[PDB]
Amino acid sequence: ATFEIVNRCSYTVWAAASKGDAALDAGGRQLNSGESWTINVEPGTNGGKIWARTDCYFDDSGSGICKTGDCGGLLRCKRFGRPPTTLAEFSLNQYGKDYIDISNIKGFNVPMDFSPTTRGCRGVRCAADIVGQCPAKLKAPGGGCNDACTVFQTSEYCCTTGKCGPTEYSRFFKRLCPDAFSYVLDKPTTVTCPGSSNYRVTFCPT
Repeated sequence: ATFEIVNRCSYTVWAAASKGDAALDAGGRQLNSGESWTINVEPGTNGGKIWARTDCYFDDSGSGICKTGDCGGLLRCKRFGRPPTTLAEFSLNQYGKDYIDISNIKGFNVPMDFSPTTRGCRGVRCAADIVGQCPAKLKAPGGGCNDACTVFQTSEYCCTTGKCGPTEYSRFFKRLCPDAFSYVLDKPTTVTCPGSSNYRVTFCPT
């Protein structure tokens, strides 16, 4: 499956793509404002994620640091990124169907549209100014808007026991982005697409 990753932000981002225990495609790449990076994701990939990283430095070996979304200091991500990260999430070819969503469960750093480029389903978007409106207690000094599990480490925010309800903090993300997951047991905003669809992830779509 092909994912076109487009940076419409006025600032550089370092795109990242991982399924948690391995890179997807090259795993990461710099995207200056306006640049597009097309990656190939193996059919059947379960639990893949694409995200933006901001304010990165990398040396000639591809090692360094990012202020949001850092994946163990690597340009080419093999693991998931450090919150806060707006997440494009997907599982492909699951009994004939693809499943996609956007999630704020690990916070928000960059606005994002996640849309199919092939027929049969709709896209999702979280493009509100979540960082500008972020509750004071959730603001990440390094940049972005942390989720409340990252900040407070409670069973209720992290849904540790598989029982948890919405919270003042989850309702903040949900009010600004109704079509993204705001907490672990949120009413699902997952979109079912035809198996083997292709996609585009656009940072700063508006």
